[PDB]
Amino acid sequence: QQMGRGSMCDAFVGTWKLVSSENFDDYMKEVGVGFATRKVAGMAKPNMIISVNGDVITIKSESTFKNTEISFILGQEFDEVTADDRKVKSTITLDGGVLVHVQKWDGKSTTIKRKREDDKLVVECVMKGVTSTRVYERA
Ligand SMILES: COc1ccc(CCC(=O)O)cc1
Repeated sequence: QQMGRGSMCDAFVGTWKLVSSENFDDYMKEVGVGFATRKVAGMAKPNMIISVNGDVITIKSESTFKNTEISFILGQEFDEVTADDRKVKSTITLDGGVLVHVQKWDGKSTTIKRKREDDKLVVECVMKGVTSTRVYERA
């Protein structure tokens, strides 16, 4: 093998730590997360590790609430067990410079967008009319 080329998704690669969150409780309520799970999930300050190997992107969340890991190819649906224990069908695409992650379950949908802004990685979680913004910094 040879050394492969970079990609635009390289802007997301690295080790990230959650530094702020807004409206996450309301997001989780809109998603249907129960009280005890919401309270514990809302305290977490995960690290998030993003890596790329060929076509495969891996997003690992290391958390005091729940450790999750997804590996995927852009545009190709996969099964995901979310930190709050939903079993969802997920598709992640790159639209411009934004990773757009759609999760489908039980006739419901939620979208998680991930975008670089200055030195941060901003995550916006959307369920119907409810948005949560989560900001990560380099660890
Ligand atoms: C409730 O557990 C969750 C659900 C959604 C997320 C997406 C936002 C993020 O990764 O910071 C994280 C933890």
